[PDB]
Amino acid sequence: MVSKGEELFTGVVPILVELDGDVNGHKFSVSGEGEGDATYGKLTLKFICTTKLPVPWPTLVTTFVQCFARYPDHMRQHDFFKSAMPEGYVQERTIFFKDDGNYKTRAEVKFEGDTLVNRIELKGIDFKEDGNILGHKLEYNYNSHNVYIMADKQKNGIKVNFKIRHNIEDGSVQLADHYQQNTPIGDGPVLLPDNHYLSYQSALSKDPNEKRDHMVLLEFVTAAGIT
Repeated sequence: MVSKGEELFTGVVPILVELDGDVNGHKFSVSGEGEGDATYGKLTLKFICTTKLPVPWPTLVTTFVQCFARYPDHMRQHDFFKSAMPEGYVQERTIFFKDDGNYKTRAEVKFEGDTLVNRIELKGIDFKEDGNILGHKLEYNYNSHNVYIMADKQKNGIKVNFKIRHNIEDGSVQLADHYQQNTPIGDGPVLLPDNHYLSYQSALSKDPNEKRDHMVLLEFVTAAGIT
């Protein structure tokens, strides 16, 4: 049978993203809009700096709706994210930039009418003024990564971890270690998964007609690791 959360994702769903950030006291806000098509694991989003970013756009990609991952039919019982909808879930991360600062993020992801909303607060501390982040030394591109998911029964949620490699302009790599937890907002049951991963690929681009600081993101996400 089709779960109620799952039914909410059978078509193209409009997405709204809102982020308030403060990194080493540099405050900024970003809004994003686009659509997600979970059947194909496809996200298309454009973000605009509303209130220039103090950090490189690529460092925000992971923060900027895992309910849009394509879960293969045979892994349907392991899709925590959709099972929490529409009431939603709270996602939390700490992102450790190697030899630099850290982001702590908290997002509430839920439906408001037909729109899937990702509302985020981000706090960055301990960054080096001359480092790859505040010094803007990261290339505008993105590698493919796997994201590893496991149940946290005691918390009625999941724990997730993965390592992002950001290409630096000198050919090197800035590592960003991600630690994540998700908890349902509702009091109802959710699907607690067996260990598995999401395979991501991402492409960053610019809108040639857009004069505001912005980022266009195309992302494909597919669950795997259970056969």
